[PDB]
Amino acid sequence: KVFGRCELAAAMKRHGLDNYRGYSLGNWVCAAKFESNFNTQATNRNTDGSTDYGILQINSRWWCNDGRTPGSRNLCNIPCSALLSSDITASVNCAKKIVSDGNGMNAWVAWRNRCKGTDVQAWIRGCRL
Ligand SMILES: NC(=[NH2+])NCCC[C@H](N)C(=O)O
Ligand SMILES: NC(=[NH2+])NCCC[C@H](N)C(=O)O
Ligand SMILES: NC(=[NH2+])NCCC[C@H](N)C(=O)O
Ligand SMILES: NC(=[NH2+])NCCC[C@H](N)C(=O)O
Ligand SMILES: [Cl-]
Ligand code: NA
Repeated sequence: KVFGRCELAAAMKRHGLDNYRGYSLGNWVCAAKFESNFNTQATNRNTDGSTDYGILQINSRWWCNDGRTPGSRNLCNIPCSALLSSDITASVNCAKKIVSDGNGMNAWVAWRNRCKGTDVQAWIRGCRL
C-alpha cells in the first residue's frame, strides 16, 4: 500500500505514534516519506547483508527475522514480512521499541539527515487529524 501524506498521519496517530517518545507526528511522517516514500512494501538490502523493511525501513540486523541475516537479532519478535503489510500495526509497534532504544529517532539515519531540525509540522499541514 502506498499511503497519502495525511492518510499516513491519521493511521500513525490512530496507532499512538503521535508524540511517542516526545516525537511529534510530523517527525514520523517525515521519516516515512524519506525511508519508503509512504510505500508499505518497500525493501532495501544493506551492504552488510541485512535488509530494511516497510514504511519505516526497519532493519533485520536487530529488529525482525528474515532468516538470512547471520548473527542478527529479532527484538520485535516478528517476521520481517509482517512489516510489509497494508496495516501498519506491526511497523508502529516495532518503531516504538526502536525509538525507545536510547538514541531516539537517530536510529533512522534518513530522519537524522533529512527531517531532524526541519519544519516537520509541514508534513501534517492541512490534515484532518
Ligand atoms: N543497524 C546497525 N547497527 N547495523 C550495524 C551492522 C551490523 C554488524 N555490525 C555488521 O557489521 O554487519
Ligand atoms: N540486545 C540488544 N542488542 N539490544 C539493542 C541492540 C540494538 C541497537 N540498535 C544496537 O546497536 O545495539
Ligand atoms: N538508516 C537509514 N535511515 N538510512 C537511510 C538511507 C537508506 C538507503 N536506502 C541505504 O541504502 O542505506
Ligand atoms: N519542506 C517540505 N517539503 N515540507 C513538506 C511539505 C508537505 C506538504 N506539501 C504540506 O505542506 O502540507
Ligand atoms: Cl529522544
Ligand atoms: Na534478524
